Amino acid sequence: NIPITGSMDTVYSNSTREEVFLTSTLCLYYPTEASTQISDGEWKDSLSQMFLIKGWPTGSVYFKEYSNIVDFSVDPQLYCDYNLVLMKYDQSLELDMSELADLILNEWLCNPMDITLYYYQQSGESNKWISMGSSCTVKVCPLNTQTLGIGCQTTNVDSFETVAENEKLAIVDVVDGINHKINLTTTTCTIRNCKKLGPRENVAVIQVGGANILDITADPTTNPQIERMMRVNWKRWWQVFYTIVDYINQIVQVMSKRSRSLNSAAFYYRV
Amino acid sequence: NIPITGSMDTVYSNSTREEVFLTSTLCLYYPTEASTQISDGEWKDSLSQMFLIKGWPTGSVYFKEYSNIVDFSVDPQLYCDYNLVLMKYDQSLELDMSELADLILNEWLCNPMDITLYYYQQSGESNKWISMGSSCTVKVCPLNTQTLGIGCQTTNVDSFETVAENEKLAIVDVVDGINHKINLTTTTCTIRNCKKLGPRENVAVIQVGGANILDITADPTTNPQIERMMRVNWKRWWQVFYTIVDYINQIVQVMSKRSRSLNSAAFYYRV
Amino acid sequence: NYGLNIPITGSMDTVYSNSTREEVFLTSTLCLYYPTEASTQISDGEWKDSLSQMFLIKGWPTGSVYFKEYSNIVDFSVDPQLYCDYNLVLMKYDQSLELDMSELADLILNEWLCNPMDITLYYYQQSGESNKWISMGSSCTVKVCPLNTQTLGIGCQTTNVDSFETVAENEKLAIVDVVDGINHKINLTTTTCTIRNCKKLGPRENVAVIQVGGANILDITADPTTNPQIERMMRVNWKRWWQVFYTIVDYINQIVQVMSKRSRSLNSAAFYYRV
Amino acid sequence: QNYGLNIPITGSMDTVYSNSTREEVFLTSTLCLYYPTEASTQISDGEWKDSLSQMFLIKGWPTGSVYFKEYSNIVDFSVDPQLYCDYNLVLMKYDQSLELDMSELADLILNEWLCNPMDITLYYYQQSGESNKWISMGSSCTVKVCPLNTQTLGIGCQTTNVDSFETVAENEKLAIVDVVDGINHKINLTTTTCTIRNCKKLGPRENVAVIQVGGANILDITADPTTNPQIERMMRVNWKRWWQVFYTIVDYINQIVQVMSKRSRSLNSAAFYYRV
Ligand SMILES: *[C@@H]1O[C@H](CO)[C@@H](O[C@@H]2O[C@H](CO)[C@@H](O[C@@H]3O[C@H](CO)[C@@H](O)[C@H](O)[C@@H]3O)[C@H](O)[C@H]2NC(C)=O)[C@H](O)[C@H]1NC(C)=O
Ligand SMILES: *[C@@H]1O[C@H](CO)[C@@H](O)[C@H](O)[C@H]1NC(C)=O
Ligand SMILES: *[C@@H]1O[C@H](CO)[C@@H](O)[C@H](O)[C@H]1NC(C)=O
Ligand SMILES: *[C@@H]1O[C@H](CO)[C@@H](O)[C@H](O)[C@H]1NC(C)=O
Ligand SMILES: *[C@@H]1O[C@H](CO)[C@@H](O)[C@H](O)[C@H]1NC(C)=O
Ligand SMILES: *[C@@H]1O[C@H](CO)[C@@H](O)[C@H](O)[C@H]1NC(C)=O
Ligand SMILES: *[C@@H]1O[C@H](CO)[C@@H](O)[C@H](O)[C@H]1NC(C)=O
Ligand SMILES: *[C@@H]1O[C@H](CO)[C@@H](O)[C@H](O)[C@H]1NC(C)=O
Ligand SMILES: [Ca+2]
Ligand SMILES: [Ca+2]
Ligand SMILES: [Ca+2]
Ligand SMILES: [Ca+2]
Ligand SMILES: [Ca+2]
Ligand SMILES: [Ca+2]
Ligand SMILES: [Ca+2]
Ligand SMILES: [Ca+2]
Ligand SMILES: [Ca+2]
Ligand SMILES: [Ca+2]
Ligand SMILES: [Ca+2]
Ligand SMILES: [Ca+2]
Ligand SMILES: [Ca+2]
Ligand SMILES: [Ca+2]
Ligand SMILES: [Ca+2]
Ligand SMILES: [Ca+2]
Repeated sequence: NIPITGSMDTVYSNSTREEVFLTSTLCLYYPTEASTQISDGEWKDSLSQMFLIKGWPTGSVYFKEYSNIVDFSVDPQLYCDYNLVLMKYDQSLELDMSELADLILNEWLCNPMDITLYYYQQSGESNKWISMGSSCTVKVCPLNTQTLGIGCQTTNVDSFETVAENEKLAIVDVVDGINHKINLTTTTCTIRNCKKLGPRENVAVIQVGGANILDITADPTTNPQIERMMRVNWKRWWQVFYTIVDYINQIVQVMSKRSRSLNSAAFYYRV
Repeated sequence: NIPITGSMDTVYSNSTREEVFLTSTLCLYYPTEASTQISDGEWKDSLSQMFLIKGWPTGSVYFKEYSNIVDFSVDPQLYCDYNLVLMKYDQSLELDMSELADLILNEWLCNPMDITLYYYQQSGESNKWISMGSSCTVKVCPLNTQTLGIGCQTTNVDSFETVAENEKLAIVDVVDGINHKINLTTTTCTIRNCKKLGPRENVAVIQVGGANILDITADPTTNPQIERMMRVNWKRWWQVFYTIVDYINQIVQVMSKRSRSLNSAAFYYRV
Repeated sequence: NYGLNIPITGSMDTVYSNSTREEVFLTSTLCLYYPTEASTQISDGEWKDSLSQMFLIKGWPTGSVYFKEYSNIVDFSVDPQLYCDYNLVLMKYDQSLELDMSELADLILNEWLCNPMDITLYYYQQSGESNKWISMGSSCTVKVCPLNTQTLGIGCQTTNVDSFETVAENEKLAIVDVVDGINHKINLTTTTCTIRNCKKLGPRENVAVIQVGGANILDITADPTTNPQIERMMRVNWKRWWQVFYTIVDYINQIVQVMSKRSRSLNSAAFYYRV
Repeated sequence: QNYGLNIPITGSMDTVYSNSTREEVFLTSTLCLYYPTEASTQISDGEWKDSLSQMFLIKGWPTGSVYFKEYSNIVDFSVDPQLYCDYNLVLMKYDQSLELDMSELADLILNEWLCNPMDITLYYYQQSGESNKWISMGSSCTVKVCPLNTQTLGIGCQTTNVDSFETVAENEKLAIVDVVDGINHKINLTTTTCTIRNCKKLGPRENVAVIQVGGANILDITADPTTNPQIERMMRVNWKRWWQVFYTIVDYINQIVQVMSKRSRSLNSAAFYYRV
């Protein structure tokens, strides 16, 4: 990063809202029960026409339905330029909802893990292991300096310490600085060693249900309410979508253009 | 575009080949008979590795099969950042190959036509009508200033002068200045009035078979040869792919990044 | 040691003059290479004598003109020996021979330096864009298997030749290119077909390839981007071999004016075998 | 690099060249031994190539830097002898009555010949001068020459009666035939099995050294009768055992290579004259 000098007297520039609405795309990820309750199917076209009033051209809005939160957690591709994630809260899904929110909101640099050969440590605070799949049950057996289990026997998977069971997505943090042996169902689930970089400006999460419960920061001490974790009450999905459409300017104002020299190619819905 | 002054003694910048290969995607479009002759199926991954040797990241190369030339001709969507189009020449497909090459190689600004109602002229030299679908059969009837057909009755479609039949794609040019009544088979084909902007520098077409026959310029007088219309003799598709991979530096150098502000969203494959 | 390091200073105003002499042969020699189709259609056998008699009036003394007769393009591609000084090669175009004609043209029109390749023992690479592998013989089936850095075949198992990848099958001549900098394990029928690691020096200009038939299809440069039109890549249009030979004889002064007797080699081979 | 031009080279005479030191040619070049098959038969072995390569390594030549190209016998090797190699040694075993065949083979592989083709059934030929010969190579060459006077009428021979021709060689796999320089000749030889080429002699070939293993000095390579030079590359050694001969060659290989030199035509310096 080179320095960029700037005066403190230059006049504020005009509003760039129209430029960004003409140049960018918005995409909404909502659960299937939304469409089920709406009981329609001209509704995507109607909402596109409705967005056109707020100033998003006809092709700018992309509605990507997903089955439900736990099933969408498994490797979410956010094919867009401004991402909204409607997220219906149900009791006992708190941790999984938080996991998904952390995953998409935060920028991660992930490396493959070969569970069958190497025992993996965690470098520090920012490192986690993310396991995604149809059913991930990661079991961890910590190891000594001589590679012998403590609280576990390295060859008896039954004595291992389970930290996730049958979960589509698990973000495990273990004690940093200790080698571990992992048992995860290699045919089903894929585990990656990831480091949390800064935040992802592209995505916003609209919790639809209950109290302020999302905790992106795995640290117990800090529980910061980030601006992109919006929340709203609901009884009717039509009311939720009308709320979003009416207040779309505020939402995209909260979000901001993504900035990262990525290396993994993937499909994007850009103009 | 505002003026851009420049000095004639600026030192040449360092090469950007590494940067562009690190921040772009190469985008191969090959016929299905290619893979059938290959008789393999790790070959996509193997070619990705052989591209990684040349410099591209592991996922930056995207392979897209297509059925055959006309079936690709209908709706060419180039879902990626540097497009190479392998194109096997066989006899009697000269004009459809040329039509496809022209359509992908030039930028078109274009909009629909409601054939059943209006009469349509053509603005000038750079204004064609592009018909795409399962089976296009344009049948045109020129009119007079009095709105009576010449060589054709305005009502009797049987007297209309057909200018293409049963083609998946047709880039039809008619006399520029005469109101034409069109019949086209609305079910299995759609016709859109299109105007030709500057070149689409993002694509490059590699004719695999025999001699130079592509004539993208519909004008008889001019038959220019463009750097992006490559031609390579062949007997084995493995040899074709190996030549392309080895000389990819030359190909991407010949090709340039796109420059056109689109008003439409689409699925690109970027990094 | 021809002192090929010091510059030669010319002058830009003096003069247009004559070339003195050179005493290694009484005069240059012209040298046709035609297919047997020509003889069969001509249906003669004093015709070489007649063609020599007609070159004599063009100004070529008797012993200077020689004729060579190859079976066809593929059978000439194997070890094309140019035993001679001004070589013309009449290549009758036929459909599906486009790549083979291009192979032969790229072979003879350019000056190759070839090393041996012991396929059974070692893997091989390609140093740069100018380095090809040239395989010749009665029948070549070059199956390659590229290996990663760890000497593990990618897309192929080095122990199973069936998984190897056939870049060219059953060819009399194959100028095969593979991705540069990657080791390859090669497999070809060593009894019948041999292979060589050949780098491309500059162009050879004894040879004029006269495509007798169709359109401009010769692509000597393996680069897909470039497709140059060399002056020696001639293309004439034909109905009858008498007309073809008569055109060559009539215009032979231009044919040799566009060539150079200098770039000639001791041995008649199409490459310099450097062991 | 200014190829294809004769441009003079000026050079100081009193230059120290204290940097100049011995060049280790063997670290890069490739030695290349040709021996008769009876050598192998007497040796009665089959890792002797390996043993000699190991001994060459101990002299200094890398493992892959020595080739052993067997040849059946002198006559069968004489036909189209192609020495595509970087330092050729040829162990010619001498037998009585093979004097001229050894001499002509040695001439062929010691002198660089520039060869034009010939069409015997179409043209008459005359040798330009001292440096020109006709090289006839094949399974069995039988050259019959009919000299022709100015009126194209044969002398000592009828132009049509091949039988009256004057045989200059018969049943020879190699024949460097020299005739009167300045006389047109009509040639006759068995075109299917033997080829003949009009060959000028350029300078010497320095890539090749010929160890005569047997008798006295008989190699008169110069077709002139007056001059009988002894080129240093025409080496000679007595013998009673092929193992002894091979050990001698391996022991003294450095001196042999000093006698030899890099092929002049092979270098880039000869790029546009007659490069090979
Ligand atoms: C982490 O722990 C699980 C729990 O055991 C491991 O599952 C085990 O996987 C192996 C290989 O897939 C199974 O081996 C099987 O053995 C039977 C006979 O014992 C044989 O018929 C099969 O062909 C196969 O070899 C093993 O049964 C299976 N264990 C259980 C309880 O089903 C898992 O492999 C561990 N993770 C890693 C990375 O090894
Ligand atoms: C910015 O806003 C002011 C006030 O509305 C307007 O006068 C000006 O033209 C705007 N800037 C541009 C570039 O249009
Ligand atoms: C500058 O160019 C040189 C080429 O010699 C290259 O090695 C170097 O990496 C380049 N530096 C940058 C920053 O691109
Ligand atoms: C074209 O003509 C056919 C036959 O008269 C008719 O069925 C079809 O509807 C016509 N299409 C249009 C667009 O007029
Ligand atoms: C050079 O060649 C031409 C060819 O016609 C000849 O007329 C001329 O006399 C020659 N030069 C000299 C100095 O004779
Ligand atoms: C080529 O492959 C065949 C099997 O198809 C094998 O028998 C042969 O030895 C291989 N050639 C070489 C030189 O290894
Ligand atoms: C050796 O030294 C001389 C002068 O001392 C110099 O001209 C020459 O270039 C040097 N050559 C080498 C190979 O060092
Ligand atoms: C050599 O002589 C024989 C004997 O008559 C003859 O048949 C043959 O044609 C002669 N060779 C040539 C090249 O004419
Ligand atoms: Ca335990
Ligand atoms: Ca979870
Ligand atoms: Ca941790
Ligand atoms: Ca927390
Ligand atoms: Ca078409
Ligand atoms: Ca009509
Ligand atoms: Ca027009
Ligand atoms: Ca044209
Ligand atoms: Ca394979
Ligand atoms: Ca071939
Ligand atoms: Ca190559
Ligand atoms: Ca080319
Ligand atoms: Ca003899
Ligand atoms: Ca006689
Ligand atoms: Ca003589
Ligand atoms: Ca003598």
